[PDB]
Amino acid sequence: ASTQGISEDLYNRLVEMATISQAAYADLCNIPSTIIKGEKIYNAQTDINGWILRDDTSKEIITVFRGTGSDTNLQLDTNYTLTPFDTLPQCNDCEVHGGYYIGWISVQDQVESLVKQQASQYPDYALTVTGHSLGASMAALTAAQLSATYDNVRLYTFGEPRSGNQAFASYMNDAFQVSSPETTQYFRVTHSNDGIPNLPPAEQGYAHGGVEYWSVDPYSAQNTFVCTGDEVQCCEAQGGQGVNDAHTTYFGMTSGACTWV
Ligand SMILES: *[C@@H]1O[C@H](CO)[C@@H](O)[C@H](O)[C@H]1NC(C)=O
Ligand SMILES: COc1cc(/C=C/C(=O)O)ccc1O
Ligand SMILES: COc1cc(/C=C/C(=O)O)ccc1O
Repeated sequence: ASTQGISEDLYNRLVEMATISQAAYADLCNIPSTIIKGEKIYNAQTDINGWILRDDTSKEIITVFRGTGSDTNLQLDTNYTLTPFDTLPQCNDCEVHGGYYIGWISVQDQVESLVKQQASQYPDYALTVTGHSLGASMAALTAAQLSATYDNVRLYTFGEPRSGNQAFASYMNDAFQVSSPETTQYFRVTHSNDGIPNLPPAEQGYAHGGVEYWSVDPYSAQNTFVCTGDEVQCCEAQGGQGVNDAHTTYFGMTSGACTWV
């Protein structure tokens, strides 16, 4: 289906996670007041940047990754070789985008130790992972690993590439209850004709998982669509090309601009 309209509560949640993702490009400018900032995640070889955060009000530990912000990150973006996802031996025949797998391995020990430290102290909190574009694929690989280790794992992505093959997409669909929009814990958000959700091309053995939430302009709850099933539809049907204007700006927030309250 491609169903018009979402609730005000869900729209507010998508805008909150988009704000965190776009603020990750400018040292977390103007993130919600309900959030305590924890340790920085960083690797010098890959230039992967992220943070661990905590929202006591909503009882969640949030991990965010920045998208592309350097020449080194652009090199990762264009390594389209599929690589076995050996992080999860139980993910049968799962393969991931080769550049993003290097990025994930380069920060894995930091992410896992910092998440363990928070989860051990707040064992009833949910774990949420988010990011934009390259940061969205970093979030997907991270959330897959956490889902095998913890309860109540959630994933909000914005302008996400195809992160791996169909086996990886179906593992995520099962682990995140994607079979209904009423149960999903994986919200794969897209905007208008963003070109990045069309890369790598599906013909190279790549696939998306999750429920797609497609924001059409002008943006609002009533002009966001819920997209499920195998038909080409929503953002992917628009056939946008590459890094374009729609890619940069989600719910009126441009990466790193700090124009939000
Ligand atoms: C692409 O990434 C994979 C790991 O996921 C790596 O083994 C391979 O050598 C990379 N390709 C290049 C050209 O660096
Ligand atoms: C998956 O393919 C690509 C992804 C990006 C990501 C851009 C960003 O994080 O801004 C750029 C070029 C690509 O070919
Ligand atoms: C030009 O102004 C508008 C256009 C739309 C169109 C919605 C769509 O076709 O999906 C919605 C609200 C507006 O204020």
